Amino acid sequence: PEIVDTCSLASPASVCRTKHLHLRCSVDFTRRTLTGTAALTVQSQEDNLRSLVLDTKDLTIEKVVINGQEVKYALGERQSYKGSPMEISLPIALSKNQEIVIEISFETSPKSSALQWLTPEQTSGKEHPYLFSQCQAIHCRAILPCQDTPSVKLTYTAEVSVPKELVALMSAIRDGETPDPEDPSRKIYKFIQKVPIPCYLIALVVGALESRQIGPRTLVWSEKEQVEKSAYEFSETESMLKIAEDLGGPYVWGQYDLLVLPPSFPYGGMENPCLTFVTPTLLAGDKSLSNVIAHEISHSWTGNLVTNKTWDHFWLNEGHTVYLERHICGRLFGEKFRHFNALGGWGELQNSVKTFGETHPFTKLVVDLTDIDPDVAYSSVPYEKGFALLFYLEQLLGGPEIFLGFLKAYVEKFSYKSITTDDWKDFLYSYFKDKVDVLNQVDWNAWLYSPGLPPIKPNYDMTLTNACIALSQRWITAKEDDLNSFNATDLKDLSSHQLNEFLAQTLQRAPLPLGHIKRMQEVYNFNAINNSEIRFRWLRLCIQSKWEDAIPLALKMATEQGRMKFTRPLFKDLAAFDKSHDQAVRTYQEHKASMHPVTAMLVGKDLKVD
Ligand SMILES: NCC(=O)Nc1ccc(OCc2ccccc2)cc1
Ligand SMILES: [Yb+3]
Ligand SMILES: [Zn+2]
Repeated sequence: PEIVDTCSLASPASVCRTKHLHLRCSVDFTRRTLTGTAALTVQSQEDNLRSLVLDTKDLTIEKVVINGQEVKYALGERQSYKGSPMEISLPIALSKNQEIVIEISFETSPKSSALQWLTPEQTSGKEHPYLFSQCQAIHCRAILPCQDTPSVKLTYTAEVSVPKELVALMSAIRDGETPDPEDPSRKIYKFIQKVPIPCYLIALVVGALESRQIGPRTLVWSEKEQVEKSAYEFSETESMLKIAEDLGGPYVWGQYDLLVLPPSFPYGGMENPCLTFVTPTLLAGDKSLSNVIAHEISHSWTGNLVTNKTWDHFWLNEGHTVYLERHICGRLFGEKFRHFNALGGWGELQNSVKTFGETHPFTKLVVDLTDIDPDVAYSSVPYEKGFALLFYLEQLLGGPEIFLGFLKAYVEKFSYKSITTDDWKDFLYSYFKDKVDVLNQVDWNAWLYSPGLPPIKPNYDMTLTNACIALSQRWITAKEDDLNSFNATDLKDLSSHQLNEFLAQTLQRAPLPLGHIKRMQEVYNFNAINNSEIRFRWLRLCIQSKWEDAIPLALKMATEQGRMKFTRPLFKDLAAFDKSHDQAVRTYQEHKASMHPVTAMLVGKDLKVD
């Protein structure tokens, strides 16, 4: 009854398991390489184990040492996005449960899909270079040889040599700094991660970083020019951590720091333990995009403690995290607000299913990533279809207080483990044993394994959404002689969240007539809003409605930041608009080399370029 991770070429957990990584490396900005040694403490799960295989991707291996002597190893042929398997011949056959240390000397490639190297010009300060990693889902193998599967969890320690003027941070507790004895122009930063983690949660950033304390267990880190704005934007972090602890149980990770990255960071956030990474596009100036922080906080339980065993079961990570996320927002801002955000999430699920197609394999909750690059499959589906299932179960099983009881018991049960959907379902049934008749009424096969929208839509309070729908419908049904009736006062009683939902509702019916869009700018002045989510949707609405004036604005947003949620749809819209098509392609070509490697790959596919 053993499980296989079809995204990894390494030996499975049933054969051997990495227990610890000690990384010693040096960051060479001149060569854009990370060079050093990864010492893996590995425990045999088999009798008479004589070899094992590790994942690698575009790595250069110098040597492998065990027991102080070099051993034989072989790199297999590259298997596309999975990389190349590295088979290691053990000097002495191992008995079950025996542990040894394997020290591998390696160097990364400048084109490592895990890394983005930034020139000084690409940073805020314009004087120093900058490096950051992004290992999820399967890019850790592009930094170091490892069993690159979430089915294995390990602790780690690291020593990182960097230019003395720069700072290194990792997904771990800081353990001091000293000058580098082998090069006085450099400093060594040390780190300890004492809680076992999957290797996709290993993270490294190197740059001219400064910190400010914003809570009892939270520093914000960024380049100097962003520190003050970040400190204010994320000031509710400790209050959210407090609520999360109430819902999930104790926070076991020690510190909860935030790092605000350069604009090319590909996602809204990444839940790296001890150090959440976030996009600077959260800096709206009014804390309105703070749900992303609530999301990353929640991962400290769902995802980082209870982890998906393979990426086929990613919805376990994201569905429960979004569920907890929206409860944090519900406690902060009220239950009607939780329902508003939930209903918005259904709307995002609609968009994703319509984008992929209602029969597409990636619209299933549990997917099959055999021979599929995870970055290509990545979408809102596991997030929102996952949340929808949990929200549906909440309402079926007696309400939020009852289901939050399940959530906390679930985290407790599977803490420090990696699990499948069947593990989750088995415990759901165990926990709600007295309500199995209700559980047996859900169409499990449809919810878990069928494409398309779920077989049943949950009940949503409409209170906060109603004004958004009403105004969107006024615009959509408006004829030319109705345009005069619209006025800035229309927006008087709408929050930024409601303005965003108004645009989301309207974008779902785009295009609108060009004259309507021009009137919208005339009376609402949406061009003036810097809120990234609002501006994103407004610009999409403009381009899809064929307003040439918006072309430079859309091109600017698409390139001045690199969050894929924004950059990909903007480029795709610009490509589909005949007037901007050639310029969209030219702009991608010009920027490609300086984009994040994953983002460059996906925009290229989207644009059918190269
Ligand atoms: N916030 C970073 C992040 O979520 N990145 C990431 C990158 C790739 C991933 O793909 C996983 C996957 C798993 C199932 C279905 C589609 C895609 C999942 C997550
Ligand atoms: Yb009329
Ligand atoms: Zn997440």
